[PDB]
Amino acid sequence: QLTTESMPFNVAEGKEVLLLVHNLPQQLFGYSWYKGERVDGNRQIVGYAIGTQQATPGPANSGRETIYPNASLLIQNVTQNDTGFYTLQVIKSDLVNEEATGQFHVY
Amino acid sequence: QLTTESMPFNVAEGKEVLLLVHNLPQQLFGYSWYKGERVDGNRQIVGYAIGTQQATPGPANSGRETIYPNASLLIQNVTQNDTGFYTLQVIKSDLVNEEATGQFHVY
Ligand SMILES: *[C@@H]1O[C@H](CO)[C@@H](O)[C@H](O)[C@H]1NC(C)=O
Ligand SMILES: *[C@@H]1O[C@H](CO)[C@@H](O)[C@H](O)[C@H]1NC(C)=O
Ligand SMILES: *[C@@H]1O[C@H](CO)[C@@H](O)[C@H](O)[C@H]1NC(C)=O
Repeated sequence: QLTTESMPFNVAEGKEVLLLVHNLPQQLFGYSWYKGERVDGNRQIVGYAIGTQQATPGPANSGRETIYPNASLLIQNVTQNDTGFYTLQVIKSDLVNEEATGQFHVY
Repeated sequence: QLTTESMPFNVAEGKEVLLLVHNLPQQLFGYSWYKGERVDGNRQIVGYAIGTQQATPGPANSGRETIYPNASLLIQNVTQNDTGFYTLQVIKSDLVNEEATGQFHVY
């Protein structure tokens, strides 16, 4: 049910892309975004804690990424290296968590 | 830094194994264990929420697994099909999370 949608899916080099998030579970503690197809701390872009309303960069943050309170992710000034897969994890209040994988293509 | 240790590493069929967790981070929301080498909600054994002090089974829970408040995981009555990889994820309060993959061998 949890899914992502890239706006736009095909992104011109140097422009921006917004990863929209649909069907968020109801009771959430926070969000974590990753580069790639896997939840992997070594590739985490950002973590967002809902109660403190706080965004914290992970190792893959480049200074171009913004996360919003509804879990959408904005990436500015995209490069060819940003192309491909991104994985969102949402942390539910029972710690039985959910993932969704999105994608965009820079040309 | 976060590591697991199988106690014992070689486990006789039908006996039990305790996955000890070392180097846990200080500020945490909870823990999640998975069967396999990936964080994947479809293979989640258990989620443990520190604030409500509650364990919640995931799809891979079989009734044989117990998680402790220090994140250690006890699996009773192992079979040869249980051998291999298990993954712990620790959810930090800033949502910059950490993983460790452990392993044991059933003989
Ligand atoms: C994106 O690139 C433009 C043009 O170089 C620059 O003005 C802007 O600050 C950049 N944005 C970020 C977040 O670095
Ligand atoms: C999430 O919030 C952003 C920023 O306000 C907004 O642009 C976007 O439409 C929202 N997402 C959804 C699915 O409504
Ligand atoms: C975690 O708690 C369990 C149960 O009290 C204990 O057996 C185990 O030794 C603990 N793990 C560590 C690393 O202290």
